[PDB]
Amino acid sequence: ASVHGTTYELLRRQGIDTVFGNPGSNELPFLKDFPEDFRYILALQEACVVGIADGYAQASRKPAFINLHSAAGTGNAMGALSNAWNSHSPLIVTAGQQTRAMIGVEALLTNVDAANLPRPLVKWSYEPASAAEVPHAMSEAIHMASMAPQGPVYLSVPYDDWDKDADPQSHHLFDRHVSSSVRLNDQDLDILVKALNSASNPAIVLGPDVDAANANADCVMLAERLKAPVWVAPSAPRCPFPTRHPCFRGLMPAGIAAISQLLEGHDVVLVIGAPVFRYHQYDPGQYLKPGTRLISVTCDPLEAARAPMGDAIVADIGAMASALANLVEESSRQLPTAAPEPAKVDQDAGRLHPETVFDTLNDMAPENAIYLNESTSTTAQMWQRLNMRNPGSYYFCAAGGLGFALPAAIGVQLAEPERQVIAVIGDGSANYSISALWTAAQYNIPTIFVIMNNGTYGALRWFAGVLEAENVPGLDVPGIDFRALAKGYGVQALKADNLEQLKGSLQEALSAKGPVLIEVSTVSP
Amino acid sequence: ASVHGTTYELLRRQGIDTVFGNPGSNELPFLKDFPEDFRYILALQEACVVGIADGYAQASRKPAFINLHSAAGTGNAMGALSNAWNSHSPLIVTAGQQTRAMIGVEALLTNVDAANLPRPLVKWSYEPASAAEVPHAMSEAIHMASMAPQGPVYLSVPYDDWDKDADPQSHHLFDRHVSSSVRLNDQDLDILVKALNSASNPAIVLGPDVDAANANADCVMLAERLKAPVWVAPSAPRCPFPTRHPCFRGLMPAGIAAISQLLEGHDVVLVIGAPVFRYHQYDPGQYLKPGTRLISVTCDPLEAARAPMGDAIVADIGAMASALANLVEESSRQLPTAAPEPAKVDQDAGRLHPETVFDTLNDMAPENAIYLNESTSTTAQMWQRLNMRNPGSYYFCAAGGLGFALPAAIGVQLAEPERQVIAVIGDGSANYSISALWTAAQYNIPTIFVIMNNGTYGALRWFAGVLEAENVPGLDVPGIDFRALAKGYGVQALKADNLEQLKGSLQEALSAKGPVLIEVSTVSP
Amino acid sequence: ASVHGTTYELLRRQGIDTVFGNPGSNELPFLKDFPEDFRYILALQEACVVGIADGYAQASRKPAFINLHSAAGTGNAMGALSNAWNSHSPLIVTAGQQTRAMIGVEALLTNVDAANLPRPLVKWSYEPASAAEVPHAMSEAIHMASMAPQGPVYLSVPYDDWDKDADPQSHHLFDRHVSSSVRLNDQDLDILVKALNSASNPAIVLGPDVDAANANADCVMLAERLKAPVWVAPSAPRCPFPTRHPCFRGLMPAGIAAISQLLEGHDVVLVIGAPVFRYHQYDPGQYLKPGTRLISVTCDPLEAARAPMGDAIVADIGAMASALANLVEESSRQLPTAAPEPAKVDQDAGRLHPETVFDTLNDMAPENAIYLNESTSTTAQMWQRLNMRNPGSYYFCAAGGLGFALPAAIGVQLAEPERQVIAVIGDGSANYSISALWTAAQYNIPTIFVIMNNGTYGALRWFAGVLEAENVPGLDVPGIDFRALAKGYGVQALKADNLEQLKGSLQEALSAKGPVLIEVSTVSP
Ligand SMILES: Cc1ncc(C[n+]2csc(CCOP(=O)(O)OP(=O)(O)O)c2C)c(N)n1
Ligand SMILES: Cc1ncc(C[n+]2csc(CCOP(=O)(O)OP(=O)(O)O)c2C)c(N)n1
Ligand SMILES: Cc1ncc(C[n+]2csc(CCOP(=O)(O)OP(=O)(O)O)c2C)c(N)n1
Ligand SMILES: [Ca+2]
Ligand SMILES: [Ca+2]
Ligand SMILES: [Ca+2]
Ligand SMILES: [Ca+2]
Ligand SMILES: [Ca+2]
Ligand SMILES: [Ca+2]
Ligand SMILES: [Ca+2]
Ligand SMILES: [Cl-]
Ligand SMILES: [Cl-]
Ligand SMILES: [Cl-]
Ligand code: NA
Ligand code: NA
Ligand code: NA
Repeated sequence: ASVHGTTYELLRRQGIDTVFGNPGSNELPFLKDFPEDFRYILALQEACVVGIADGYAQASRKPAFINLHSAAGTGNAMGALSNAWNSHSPLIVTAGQQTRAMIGVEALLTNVDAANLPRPLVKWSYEPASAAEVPHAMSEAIHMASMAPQGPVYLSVPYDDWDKDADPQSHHLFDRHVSSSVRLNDQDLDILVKALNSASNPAIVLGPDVDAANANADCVMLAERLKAPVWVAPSAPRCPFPTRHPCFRGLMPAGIAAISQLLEGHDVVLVIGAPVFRYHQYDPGQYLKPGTRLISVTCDPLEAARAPMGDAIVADIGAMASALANLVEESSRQLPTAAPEPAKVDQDAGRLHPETVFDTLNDMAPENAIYLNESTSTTAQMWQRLNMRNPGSYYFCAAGGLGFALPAAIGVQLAEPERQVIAVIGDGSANYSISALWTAAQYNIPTIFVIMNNGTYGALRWFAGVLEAENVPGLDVPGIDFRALAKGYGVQALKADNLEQLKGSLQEALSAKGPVLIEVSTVSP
Repeated sequence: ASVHGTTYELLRRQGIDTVFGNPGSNELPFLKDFPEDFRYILALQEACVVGIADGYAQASRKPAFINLHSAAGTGNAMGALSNAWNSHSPLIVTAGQQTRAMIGVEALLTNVDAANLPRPLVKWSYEPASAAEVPHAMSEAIHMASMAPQGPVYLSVPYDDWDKDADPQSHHLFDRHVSSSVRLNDQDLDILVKALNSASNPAIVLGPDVDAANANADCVMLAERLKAPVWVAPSAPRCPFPTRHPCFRGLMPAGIAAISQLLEGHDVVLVIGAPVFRYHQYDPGQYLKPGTRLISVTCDPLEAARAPMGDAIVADIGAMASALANLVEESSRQLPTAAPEPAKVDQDAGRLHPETVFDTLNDMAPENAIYLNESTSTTAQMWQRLNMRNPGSYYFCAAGGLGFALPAAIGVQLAEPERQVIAVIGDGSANYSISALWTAAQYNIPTIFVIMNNGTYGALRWFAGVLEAENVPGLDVPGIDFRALAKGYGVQALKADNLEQLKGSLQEALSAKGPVLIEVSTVSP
Repeated sequence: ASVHGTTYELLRRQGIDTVFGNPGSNELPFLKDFPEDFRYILALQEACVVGIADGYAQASRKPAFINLHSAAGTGNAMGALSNAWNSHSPLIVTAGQQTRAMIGVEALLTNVDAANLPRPLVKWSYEPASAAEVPHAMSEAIHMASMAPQGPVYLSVPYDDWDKDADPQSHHLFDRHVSSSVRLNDQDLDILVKALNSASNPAIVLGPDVDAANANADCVMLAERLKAPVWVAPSAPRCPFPTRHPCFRGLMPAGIAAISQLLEGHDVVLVIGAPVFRYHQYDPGQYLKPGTRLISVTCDPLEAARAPMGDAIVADIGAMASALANLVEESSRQLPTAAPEPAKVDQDAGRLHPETVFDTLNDMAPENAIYLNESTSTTAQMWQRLNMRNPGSYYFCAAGGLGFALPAAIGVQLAEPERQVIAVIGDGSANYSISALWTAAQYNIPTIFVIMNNGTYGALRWFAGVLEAENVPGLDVPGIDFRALAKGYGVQALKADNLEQLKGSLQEALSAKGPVLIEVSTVSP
C-alpha cells in the first residue's frame, strides 16, 4: 500500500471523514485521488479554514482534520490556533512541505524549521524523518489532539512521501483506542464528596470543558443536590449550564478582587472544567477572602499548576462530574431561587440598543438555537438576555482573538444541521475572517450572521475611556457596507435600522433556506 | 521621562514616524498620547497590517514599524511574516503583552512564551525583563531589522511598562548609527575583477536585494562593461534591472536542470543579491554544466552557506555592485542585442487572455508605474509584457504566500505617492487579504487593483494537470463578486468583460483620484 | 559513492582532518572505515571533547569537527557550547541519531526534537530530511561555523544514512569558497579615518576577535600611529595586544561606571573586535561621560545591535584593522609611556601568594608560552604579571563557564606543538572537566597544568563578602588530592607547598617530555 492509501485508511478507521482546507502545490499529492467517502470543505483564507474546523470540532465533540499550505498557510492560521489552544479544541493541523530533495537548498515553499512554526500554540508538532513513518506520525497526531487535555497538533509532510510504499506494519495503527476517561481514586473521591456534603454554603463554578465533555446535565444534578449557586468562569468560551435554571448566577467578572468578593461567604468553591481563573482586567486584591477555600477539577495539568490558590484534581471532566453528581448527598438547604428576567431597556424608533437585539433574538429564535459571540462590548448583556437551555449553545473566542465567530459559526452549523446557528458579531470583528462567508454560500450552510454595526471598536473605546487615555488612534471603523460584503461572497443580506426592521429581518432570516447576513444599526457607545 | 516618551523619541531619532497597526487593549498604554508628528495607519486584520507595512518598507528602503495585539494579532500576521523573511524586509513588529502581574496566571490576552511565537520567521525575538529595559530592547530591535541581511524582528511589551520611568541612560540610544555598508577587501576584490575581465562568456544573474539596495543602475553599468546577458533569479520578489535593456534576458525558470541548461556555455556566472537558487518545481539534474563556474555575492550568510554550488562573498549589495561596476574593464565583445517584443495573442470580443491584459496595461500605464503580481498562473506573461525601466517597479510574494500583493500595493503607494501602483491579483489570491481595501479607501491611497477573474486556482489546476492528478478537491472559486467586495470597503469598482471595457476601465482608473478596483473576466485555464 | 565517502571527501576538501569525539552506537556507521588521513582524538566526557576542540579551533584559527552521541552526549557538552558561543569559536558539532525507522516510536537513543536541543547556543542546528541530503547539510554546517561571526553549529544524522547512496551532484560542494573578508566602503572608511586623525585624545579598546583574526600586529601599528592607549575589553576571552607594549593599559574593569570613568577625557574611543561591553558586576552609572563618543568595529551584528551607546560598523576584524592601521596619519602626540612592572609581593617560606606564582611563571616560561586562565580570583594579577608578547597567548572561558581551560589547554597544545601551554586553574575549576587529563596522557600532548589550591571557591567567597551575604553554603572544596587525580589519568604530578618547591616543580615540568600537573598550595582568600 502507499502512504496515501494507508493514511486515509487510518483517518477513516479513527472516525475522520472531513478535510477542512485551503490547497496548495505541496498538498496536491495528498489531495489527489481524494476518497469518495471523505468530504473536503474549502475556505478562502487559512484563519477561516481553521475557524470552521474549530467550531465543527467543538460542537461535534470530536477531532477535526485540517490541511494547509506550507509555512505561509500555517502562518495565516496562527491567530486561529491561539483560540483553539485556549478552548482545548482537538484539531489535527497538517501542512505540506517541499519534496525532501529540495528542503536543504530552501526551494520556494519550503517550510523552514517547520515544527517550530506553530509553537507554542500546539500540544505536539512534528515532521517525519521518512515517508514510511507518515502513518505512524499521523496516528500519534490523532491521539495527541484527542487525549485530555485536548488541543491542536501539527504535522508537516513532504509532498513526495504520499506516493511511497507504506510500512506493512502500519495496520496495527488503524484500530488503536486510547482512553483518558479517568476519575479520582475511591478513597480520595470519598474525601472530596464528604467535603462537599459538609459545606455550609458551597458554590459551583463551571468552565468550557464541562460543555466540551457534555457534563452539563450532570452539573445540573450536582448543583441541585448541593443546593448551590452556579457561575460560569470568566472569559467564558462556552456555556456549561442552562441559563434560566434556578441555580444559575451568570458569568463571573474577569477580575481578581471582583471574584473574591463574589465568593465571599462561600466556604467551599468547587470549580469544574475551568482555569482558575481566566482574569482579564487588572483588578488587584485578594484571590479568595478568609473563610473561602477552593477545589478545582480540571482536565489540564497546566491549569492545575498555575492556579494561584486552591487544591486541584487533574481528571476527566465527564467522569468526575458524573461521579460527583451521583455520590453527593441531597442537602436539606433550600434550592436557590432563579434570577429575575432582565428588564426591557427603553428603545425609540432609531438605532438599536444591544439589549433590544438580544431580547428580540431570545423572543424569536428556536429554543435549541446555538449562539456565537464576537460582539465584544455587549457580552454581559448577551449572557443576561439569551435563555440557553441546552448544551453546545454558546461559543466565544477562547483567547480573545477576533476572527473566530464568523468561520466557527459555519463549522458549528455543519456539525449541528438541525440547530439554527446565530452568530452575533461586531462590525470590527466581522472583518478579520470576512471571506469565511463564501464557504457558507458555496456549501449552503444556513448560518445566520447578525452584524452589530456601531462604527467603532467599542470595547476598546470604553477601555480607553476608563483609562482616561486620550488621543488613541485607530479606534473607529466607519464606511463598511456589510450587505455589499455579503453579496460579494454570495450570501443573502438584510439591513435593520430600527426595531421594526430587526423583527422583519429576523423573520425572513429564520425562514430562509440558506445563510443570511443581517446588518443591524446599533447605538454608538 | 517615561518609557513611552523615551521610546517615541528613540523611534523619531531613528527615522521612524509611522505606525502600521490593528489596536488592542494590551497596546492602549503605548498608543495613548500618540505623538502629533507620528501617523497611525489602521488595517482591519493583521495580515493586512503587516502586508501594508512590508510594501511600504520595501519601496521606501527603510524599516517599517508595526503594532499588533498579543498572540492572536501576531498569529494572524504570521503568513505575512513568511513573505517578509524571504524578501529581507526590515519590519519592527511590536505586540502588547498582559500586565506583568498577570502573566504567570495566564490571564486572557497573555502572549504565552511570546518570543517563540513568530519563530522561525524573525531574525530576533524578545520580551524585556523590566520596563526600564524597553527603550534598549527597541533600539536593539531597530538595528537588528535594519542591518544586513535585513529582516523582520519581534518585540513583546507588557502593557504596564509604558508608564514607568525610563532609565536615564537611555539617551545614548537615540543617535546610534550602525553600518553594514561593506565590500570585499582590495586584494580579493582585485582577484574577482580579474576573473570577470578574463571571462570569455560571462552571465549575470540578479535577485531582489539588488532592487532593495537600489543597485540597479550600477548593475546596468556592470552588464554593459562586461557585455553580458542579465537574468533575474527565479521566484523573483522584485525587479532588479530595466526589462527592455539590451542585456536583459528575463526571469529564470525555477528548476535545477532548466537553469544549468540555460547557463551552459557561460564560463563565469556572477549572481548578485539572490539566493542560489530559489527553485520551485522539482526538475532534477546538474546544478551547473561542465564549463560553468558560479560566483555569488549575497548580503545573507544563510544564502552563502546553503548554495549547492559556486563560491560566495557575503557583503553589502550596494557597495559591491558599485565597486564592480566601476572597476571592471570594458570588454571588446559586442553588446547583447535586445530581446524582441512579445507577440500579440489573438483576442476575440469575449473574455480576456492575460496576455491582452498585460499588453494593454503596458500601453496605458505611466512609464514610472509600479506593479505587484499575485496572479500566479500569469507570471511569465507579466514579465515578458511589462516594460519596467525604473527601480522599485515590481513586487511578488517572496515566500509564495498569498495575501501579500493587495495590502503591499497600498503600502507601496503610500511610499511612492507620485508613482501609480497597479496590483494584478488573481480572483483566488484577492480573498486572503481582501479587507486591506478598506485602508486604501479610508486614507485615500490611490492604488489600482486589477482582479484577474478566471474562477479557479489556475496555477494549481495546471500543476494538477501536469501531475496527472485526478480528483483533487478545492480548486474552484466560483461565485465571488469583486465589485461588491470593493463597494463593501468603500473602493470605486469597475468591471471589464472584454477588451473594449478593459480599455475604458483603465482610462477611468488612471484618471481617478482614489483607489479603484477593476474586475477583469479572464479566460479559463 | 556512499554518503560516508562523500562526507569525508567534503571534510578533507574543506580542510578538516581531525575528529574530536566520544563515540556511541548511533555514530558507529560514521566512524567505521575511518579514513587513514584523518585522526580521531578521544576524550572521556563530552564537555572535555568540546573543550579540547574549542581550544584547538581558537588557536588554529580554523573550524574544528566534533562527533558526539545523540542527546545525552550533546547535552553533556552544552556548558562547553555556552563558552564557544561567546568566543565565536567555529565548531562543527555532529551527533548521531537513531535509525530513521525507529525515530517515531522513540527507541532508546533517539534524540528527540534534536535541532532544538543545543539552541540557543548554536548559529545553526539541523537534521536532514534524507540520507542523500547529508553532504549538503554538512557543507551548510561547515560554512555556517566558518563565516563571520564564527560560532558553533549542530548537525544530527540518523545512523542509517551513512551507507546510503550520495546525491551525484554533491561534488559541487567540495571546493566551495565562502568569504566574509569585508571592510567598510571607501567613502565611509575615509570619514572614520578622518575622525581618528582629528581626535585630540583617542583611546583604543580591543576584544577577542582581534586575536581570532590575528589582527594584533595591525592593532599595534594603529595604536602607535594614533599614539593612543590600548585596553582590553572586560571579561576578556583572549589577549589581543602585547602586554608590555608602551601603549598597553591592561584589562578593563567589567563595570559600567568603572569604564566610563576610565574613558573620561578621551574624546573618541575606538573599540575593535569586542562586545560593548561584557560587563559583569553591577556597577551602575553613566555608559560614557560627556565628552566621550564611541565607535565600535565588530564582526557580529548581535554585538552592534545590543550596544547601549556608540556607533558601530559590522565588518571583518582582520580587514578593518589592516585598513585603519595603514590609512591613519601618524599623530604628532607623544607615544604613551609603558606601565611600570608590577611590584614583588612579600612572600614567606609557606603557602604561595598568586602574585608569586605568576611572577615565577613569567620568570621561567618561554617567551612564546601560551597561558590559559581558570583561576577566577586571580585574573587581575595574572594580567598584570605575565608578559605576553605574541598573538594566541591567553584563553579564558568566554561565557564564564568553568571546565573550559583544562581541556582547552590540551587542544591549544595540539594546535601549537612548538609553544609551551601552561594552564593556571583553580582547585574548584579543575574538577569540572578533570577527565580531560587522560587525553593529554594518551596522546602525549605536553600541556602543563598548574592547579592553584586554596581549598575554596575564592571568587565566590570574595563576592559573598562584598555583598555581606552570610550563611551561604557550598563555598568550600576541601579534601581533593590533585596529584592522585593526575596519577589516575596517567599524568606526571608534582606538588609545590612553597616557593622553593614551585621553582623546582616548574623546572622539572618545563623539561618534561609529556604533560605535567603541579599542585600549588596557595594562600586562602
Ligand atoms: C485578532 C485581534 N486583533 C485585535 C484585537 C483587539 N480587540 C479586542 S475587542 C476589539 C474590538 C472589536 O470591535 P467590534 O467587533 O466592533 O465590537 P464592539 O467592541 O464594538 O462591541 C479589538 C480590535 C483582538 N482581540 N483580536
Ligand atoms: C497563503 C497561501 N495559501 C495557499 C497557497 C497555494 N496557492 C498557490 S497559487 C494558488 C492559487 C492562486 O489563484 P489565483 O490568485 O486565482 O491565480 P491563478 O493561479 O488563477 O492565476 C494557491 C491557492 C499559497 N500559495 N498561499
Ligand atoms: C560551570 C560553572 N559552574 C559554576 C560556576 C560559578 N563559579 C564562578 S567562579 C567559581 C569558583 C572557581 O573556584 P576556583 O577555580 O577554585 O578559583 P578561585 O575563585 O578560588 O580563584 C564558581 C563555582 C561557573 N562559573 N561555572
Ligand atoms: Ca422576552
Ligand atoms: Ca463595533
Ligand atoms: Ca513559532
Ligand atoms: Ca504595445
Ligand atoms: Ca484564478
Ligand atoms: Ca621577574
Ligand atoms: Ca580555589
Ligand atoms: Cl480506586
Ligand atoms: Cl582592503
Ligand atoms: Cl568602496
Ligand atoms: Na538549509
Ligand atoms: Na504560568
Ligand atoms: Na513520536
